[PDB]
Amino acid sequence: GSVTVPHPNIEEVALSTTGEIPFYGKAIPLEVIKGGRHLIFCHSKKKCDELAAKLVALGINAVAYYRGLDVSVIPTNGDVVVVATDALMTGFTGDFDSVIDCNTSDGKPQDAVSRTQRRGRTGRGKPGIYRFVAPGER
Repeated sequence: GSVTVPHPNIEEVALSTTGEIPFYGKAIPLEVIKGGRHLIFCHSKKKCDELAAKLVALGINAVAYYRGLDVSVIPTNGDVVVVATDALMTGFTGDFDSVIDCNTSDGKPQDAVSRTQRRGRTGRGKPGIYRFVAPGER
């Protein structure tokens, strides 16, 4: 079927029930988004609002970017984690320590290029890391 391009520069990880920020059946350990800058990919705008504001309460500076959103994400305040869907349109991304994604759009499993395009975020200068909720389909 579709063959996504490889990319060993990024380490792949499997989200698990470990952390304080509850996610799609997984618990994101702040160690993946706290301690620096991270980009979280979400499939729902309502969650981007709580997920980002919630991080501010956890101790992380988080922002949500989606259709109809205001420029708020700022990579110049210590440690900021950007949680957005396909609205950031990269441009200045790439410099992230890791990318936490749900690997499923609209509740359905993403498509081959989705991770190909989404994975391209961590690994600009060093080995990026990618943590996803679901591994794939079967």
